[PDB]
Amino acid sequence: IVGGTASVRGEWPWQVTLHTTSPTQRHLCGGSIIGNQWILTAAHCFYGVESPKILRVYSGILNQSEIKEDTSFFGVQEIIIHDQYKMAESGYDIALLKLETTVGYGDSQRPICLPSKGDRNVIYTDCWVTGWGYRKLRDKIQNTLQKAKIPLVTNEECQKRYRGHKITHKMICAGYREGGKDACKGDSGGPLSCKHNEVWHLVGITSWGEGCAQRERPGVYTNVVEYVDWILEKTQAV
Ligand SMILES: COC(=O)Nc1ccc2c(c1)N[C@@H](C(=O)OC)CCCC[C@H](NC(=O)/C=C/c1cc(Cl)ccc1-n1cnnn1)c1ncc-2[nH]1
Repeated sequence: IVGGTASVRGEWPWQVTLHTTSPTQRHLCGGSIIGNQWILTAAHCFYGVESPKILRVYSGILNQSEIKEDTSFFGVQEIIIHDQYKMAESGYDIALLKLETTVGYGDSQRPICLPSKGDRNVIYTDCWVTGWGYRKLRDKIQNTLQKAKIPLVTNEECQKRYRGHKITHKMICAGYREGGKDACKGDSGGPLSCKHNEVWHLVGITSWGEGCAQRERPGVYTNVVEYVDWILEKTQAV
């Protein structure tokens, strides 16, 4: 996260750190708890990931230093990638992780509500992007979870900012015209969380951008409201 500040423990209890074991263990992506065995993240995170056996989901983490060999994690049973996904810049950048075991909810780890189909007609004015990603293009994974409040941008304005791309309504953008606050490398898959009528909603999944926090280059997020039926299809399968 660029232009952010340190989060407080338990502030974003749905935020997870997804680690990979190949070749050595490291943070791979962010993610969000959406159900007791479901993590919602970005499909692009799994580029070259051949098996779910190399993945480790850590919840209830403020600092990466809490993770050692003795730290408990959730194993991944299945990686579910939207089958229209080609690349982040083309959309459908959404994946589900089915956990091998159930998440026990508490003040340290709990689910974020998905947006309502009725909430498609709402204006969110309190949106935050979180993650352990870089503070600048050439940086390193941060120890402490960072947060940054960023305004949502209309599809029209975001299309103006990305000549040469097709910004669809399945994407949602967020950023300041002057830049300065944004997601960056290592933040992808994580949530764009918006508070509405005292309830937090998973409005976006950190996807892509041209550089980090640049003027007139908003961050592009998977517009979660447009995938509610897809998530329910995968998680409520008979
Ligand atoms: C010690 O641990 C370690 O250093 N881990 C680690 C470090 C960096 C990475 C990463 C893991 N993730 C990628 C990876 O592991 O590649 C091998 C996969 C995932 C590859 C893509 C990912 N994209 C983002 O995260 C966000 C982009 C993005 C999103 C918005 Cl909304 C706005 C601007 C953006 N940026 C434009 N340019 N940069 N950001 C990423 N790129 C490097 C990484 N992630």
